[PDB]
Amino acid sequence: AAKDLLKADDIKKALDAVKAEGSFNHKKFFALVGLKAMSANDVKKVFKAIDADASGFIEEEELKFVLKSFAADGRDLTDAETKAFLKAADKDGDGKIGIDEFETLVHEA
Ligand SMILES: [Ca+2]
Ligand SMILES: [Ca+2]
Repeated sequence: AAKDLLKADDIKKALDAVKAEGSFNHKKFFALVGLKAMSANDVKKVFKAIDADASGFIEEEELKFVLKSFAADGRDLTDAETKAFLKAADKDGDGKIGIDEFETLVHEA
């Protein structure tokens, strides 16, 4: 459901930059899409979407399908690509990326 909030071309540039099988980075991808500077409000709303299960948290499984809201079958993480997002979005090593953690990494991307 984040397709209406964004763009379009912004999703075609980030995915075209990481479509490879292991070329995803979390900083270059989100940096191109535009979430880096969207508005903390519409950002907490972007995360609310990343939370595919409704646990106010981004779990590793969501990280794999993190691009489903932008494309139902858009990017499909390769596993190693998921080990990058998790090791780049989790610092406390809790296995869960809350908002401040998510809106902090997405904005600093
Ligand atoms: Ca979750
Ligand atoms: Ca965390």
